[PDB]
Amino acid sequence: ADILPANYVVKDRWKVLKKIGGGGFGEIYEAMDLLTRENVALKVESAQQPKQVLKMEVAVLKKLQGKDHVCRFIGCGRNEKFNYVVMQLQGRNLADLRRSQPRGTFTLSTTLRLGKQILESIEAIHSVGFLHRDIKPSNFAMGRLPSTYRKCYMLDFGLARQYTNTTGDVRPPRNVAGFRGTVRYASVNAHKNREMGRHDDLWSLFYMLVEFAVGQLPWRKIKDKEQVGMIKEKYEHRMLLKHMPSEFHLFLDHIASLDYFTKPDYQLIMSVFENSMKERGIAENEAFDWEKA
Ligand SMILES: CC(C)(O)C#Cc1ccc2[nH]c3c(c2c1)-c1nc(N)ncc1CCC3
Repeated sequence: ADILPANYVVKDRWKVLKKIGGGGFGEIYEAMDLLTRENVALKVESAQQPKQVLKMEVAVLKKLQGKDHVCRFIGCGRNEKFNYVVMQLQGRNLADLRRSQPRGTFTLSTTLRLGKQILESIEAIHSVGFLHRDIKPSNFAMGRLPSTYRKCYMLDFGLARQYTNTTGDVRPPRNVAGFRGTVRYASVNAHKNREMGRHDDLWSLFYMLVEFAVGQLPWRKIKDKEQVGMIKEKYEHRMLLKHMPSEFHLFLDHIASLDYFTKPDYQLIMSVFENSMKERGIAENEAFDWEKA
């Protein structure tokens, strides 16, 4: 029931090696580029699929070309059986890398430097008029080249939504919007089925970095969406920072001040990470936790 069988060739050029990801809305393959001779990521959507989402993912990926933390766009197309996009192949995701660490915790020096890169990628997608709406560790992957192995890449625009109109204006929010993303790193706004904003992507970043540094979130054992929302709604969030750098209280306070309409202060949040590093003498050139160094 896979859309492409192994050794299937797309457009006489990309040869399927194996499936590397799957879900309701399509599949991702590692393929060999019979022209450039590197391997690539080949993401496919069944032609017959009711909700056609790939066309928007490709539009977002093309808008982001030239930005750091973005896969290179190789090709796309359309035929009677499937839509596809070919993109740069990336490596290990941050969820797998976090689980591989002894206590499921990154050093502050890894956490803060990933934070800078993820924040850059969030501002980037926001700058072309889209919300990601499923910011989570498994959607960020480290590079797999000498030129990219300390670079973090933003994946999966499958749940993204344009928050501007044709003419650059902020769109009206729907009075109710069904939150369809991952429970653990969802904002209290998303839990309430409110229209998501730029601030909700930065809430997801906040929860990710607490989990990175501390090794857990208070609700991690609870999978039910409506229970997790009720736990978050009451949780004293300044408790989450007990063992985090104090400069995180600026980040929390800022994103708590934001609504759907307000452009976030990305530079305020960047300065939290940069001041946290400077305080501790963390350098940018440091080993990540998962490297031999
Ligand atoms: C078109 C766009 C940007 O929206 C997308 C997307 C995308 C969704 C789901 C995915 N699952 C995986 C990947 C992936 C990508 C993946 N992608 C890449 N390029 N390298 C490596 C991997 C790791 C293997 C698993």
